[PDB]
Amino acid sequence: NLRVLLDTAIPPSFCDTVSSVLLDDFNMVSLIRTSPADSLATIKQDNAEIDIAITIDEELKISRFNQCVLGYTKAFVVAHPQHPLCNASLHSIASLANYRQISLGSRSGQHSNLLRPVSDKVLFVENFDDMLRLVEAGVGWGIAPHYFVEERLRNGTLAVLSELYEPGGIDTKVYCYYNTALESERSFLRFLESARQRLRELG
Amino acid sequence: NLRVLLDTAIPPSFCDTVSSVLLDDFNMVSLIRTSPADSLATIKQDNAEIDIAITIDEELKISRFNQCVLGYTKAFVVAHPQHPLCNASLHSIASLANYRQISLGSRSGQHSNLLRPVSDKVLFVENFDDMLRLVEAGVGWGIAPHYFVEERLRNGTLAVLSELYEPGGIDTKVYCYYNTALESERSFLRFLESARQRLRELG
Repeated sequence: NLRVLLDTAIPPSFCDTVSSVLLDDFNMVSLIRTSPADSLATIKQDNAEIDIAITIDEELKISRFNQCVLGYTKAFVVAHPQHPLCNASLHSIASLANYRQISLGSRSGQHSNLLRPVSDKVLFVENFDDMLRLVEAGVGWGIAPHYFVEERLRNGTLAVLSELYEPGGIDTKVYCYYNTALESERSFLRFLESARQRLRELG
Repeated sequence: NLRVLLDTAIPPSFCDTVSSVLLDDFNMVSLIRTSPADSLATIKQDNAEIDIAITIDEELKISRFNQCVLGYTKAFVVAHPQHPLCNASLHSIASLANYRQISLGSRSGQHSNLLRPVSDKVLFVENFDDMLRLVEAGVGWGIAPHYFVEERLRNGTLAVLSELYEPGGIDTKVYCYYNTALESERSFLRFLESARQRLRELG
């Protein structure tokens, strides 16, 4: 009934929050997961009937939907600890556009500026697990959500190459594309203000 | 000698910081101001010889420059207190793309997705002062940096229409496009880490 989509860069905390809050005013809620490189294509397929989509991907105006922001999440470009581009860093951040990158692929073979790769050439994968399996072998470097790569980082399996580009991790807004019918529904504003208020408790 | 460009959305605090820190390792520093809708075009004109550019505008790869992020700044969509789209808000955020907008114009008549207007039609101006003079008359709504519009807000001259889109103000990364020669110059990394460290003291 209420069909909500949540991309894969959305940390499970952010998902738990969304879900629990929907659960206040909603009676049937379906929670679809998706790659961030297919979220926006998916909601566009009218037959998919997505009422709400929670994604890091950005596009100006989608047809039937409006956009706002729920919060912020972080991501790191990572690599194998003995990747050439480790440590040595100033010039290295430029050299990413040479070294090979493991990118998230889309069914529409298409990519926003936000998720377009930064280097030719690239190896595409469908999901973060496959990104990092590769990236753990030395096969490329990737961009990955904080949570997907926290553990591995502490355990020294992976290094971060992103600190000079943006110390602390790469920030990105988490967006809510919501079917326009929902604008001016009390349940939806309740969810919005609720989920939001709570996502500030995380940080 | 060191020619640094700073757009007009960069709060004067952020500028003071940049300037003072450059002043540590630099002996001649020229500080050029620019609209955020001309920063990137300007650095591209090879004859302008901009070594560093501090701007909110985003572009993937400029030719001779690299990109990183220095911090974050905030902006609000504002209007006259009795603008139609005041108060009443859920549906209203959608209706911006109808109501008339006062946008920042570019010499190249061209605009990034970041600064493209969101509604046809629009009135262009060259600068924030002219934006708000207009917007204070009821002539349109605009998007404006926090600092440019703080005072007016407290004084009730202007209302914010942006809170449901993103509570607290609209976040945007402040970017440093820096001539590639500067990568691996000690003075430049000193500045980077310095300016950066200090911009966290603001918030």
